[PDB]
Amino acid sequence: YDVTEWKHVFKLDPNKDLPDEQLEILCESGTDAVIIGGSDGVTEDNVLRMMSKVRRFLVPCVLEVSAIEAIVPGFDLYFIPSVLNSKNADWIVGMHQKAMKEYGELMSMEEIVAEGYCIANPDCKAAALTEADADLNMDDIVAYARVSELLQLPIFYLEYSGVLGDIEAVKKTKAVLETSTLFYGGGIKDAETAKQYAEHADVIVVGNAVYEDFDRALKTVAAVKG
Amino acid sequence: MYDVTEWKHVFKLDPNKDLPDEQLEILCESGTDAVIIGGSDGVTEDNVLRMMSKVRRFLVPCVLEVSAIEAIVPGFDLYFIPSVLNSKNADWIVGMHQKAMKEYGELMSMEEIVAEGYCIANPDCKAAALTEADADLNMDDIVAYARVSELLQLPIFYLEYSGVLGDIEAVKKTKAVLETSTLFYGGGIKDAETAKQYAEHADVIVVGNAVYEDFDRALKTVAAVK
Ligand SMILES: CC(C)=CCC/C(C)=C/CC/C(C)=C/CSP(=O)(O)OP(=O)(O)O
Ligand SMILES: O=P(O)(O)OC[C@@H](O)CO
Repeated sequence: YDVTEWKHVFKLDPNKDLPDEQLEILCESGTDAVIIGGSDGVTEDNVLRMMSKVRRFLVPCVLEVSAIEAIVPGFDLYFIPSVLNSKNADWIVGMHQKAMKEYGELMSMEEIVAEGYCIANPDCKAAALTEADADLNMDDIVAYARVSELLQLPIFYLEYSGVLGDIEAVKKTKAVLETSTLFYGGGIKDAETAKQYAEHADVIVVGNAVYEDFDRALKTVAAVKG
Repeated sequence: MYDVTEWKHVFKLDPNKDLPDEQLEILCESGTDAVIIGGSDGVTEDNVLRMMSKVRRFLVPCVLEVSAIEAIVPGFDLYFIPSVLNSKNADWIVGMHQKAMKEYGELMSMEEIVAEGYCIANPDCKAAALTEADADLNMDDIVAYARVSELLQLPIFYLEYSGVLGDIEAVKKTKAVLETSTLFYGGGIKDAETAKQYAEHADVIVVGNAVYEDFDRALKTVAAVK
């Protein structure tokens, strides 16, 4: 696996229900990965059930860890978020230490990847939970980008949740990021918007839209790889 | 840049104290692999400066361990930016690094920087009060902090005990789990034999305050490790 060659990804939420016909269609759309997310309140049994539903298809299935209890074996990849702009140590390192203290063994039998998370949308569920200073200036965002690239993180995930983020903030971030792979998530609900950001981000993430209007989020893939 | 993986012994100097006579010189031509300018409480831009001009003339690498942004001085071969993995204050984990990237970005790109995973393991010292470190830890805690250090990609994991010698057994176990980063052990080393004993597991032993209390004896630690 190599994220430096991805262009598009779907982020599903084990918390919501998706008709299996649609789950099947996404896995076989041409996307580069299907990431199982879950901002919060995620249950182990929903992750497990999803993992078994997507394991058959060839696309790499990724687990985005957000709760120790939700760790489940069987995924091709494991992404460990590290919220860089959190005012709380638990979301940067703390929760990460409790996890290694508890599953340090199983955390050697998988390909794990650290993501430098930058939550730039101040009004979403994610920014409230992590006590993130999510209201940032272009120069704040770019500095976090820098940090991530200093700490050397395979990924810098610029996160804007349910809203489209500033295309300029994305263009610059990309400019400082020499080694990290920039992921952009936030408001991409169609081919038009997918194209705009894909031009600046290495990878664009499409989640919510999948639930809102499936038919049209499906076009984000062809829109950036067609 | 210089490769710390090839190092074994480093001397750590306090810019807020100066060595008598030709001592800085003997120390700089001793056989040490690097001379680190660090410092406690508050370091000053004036002290760092005076040190930097003094040590930069020798072939040995000189390093600035950036404890405070206000002491960021140009002229060093390397800058160690530490993240205190066990701190309760996000400032000490990433908050500083982002400040420096926001106020001194251009200076950053033109210097060779290295992130170091600090783990303050002595709950009774300046450093721990200063960083709000959850400094009371069993080998298990410490071992887990080192695995976070590696997930996070940090090239160095600094296990620090300050004024006291650390558990020889926490050193061997952390050395154990470290697959791809260098183990710096700092703490209470003031002689050849104690030096000899920690060099068995730590990749690098740091010798700090012992050069002020007993120069001639701190100096023997180099031979005792090579
Ligand atoms: C347990 C461990 C090793 C580390 C802790 C992991 C951390 C820091 C998790 C928080 C990451 C979050 C909430 C990301 C946004 S998910 P989303 O896009 O799904 O948000 P939404 O549900 O749509 O509101
Ligand atoms: O919520 P959206 O608008 O889909 O953005 C993707 C999101 O889930 C990234 O964390």
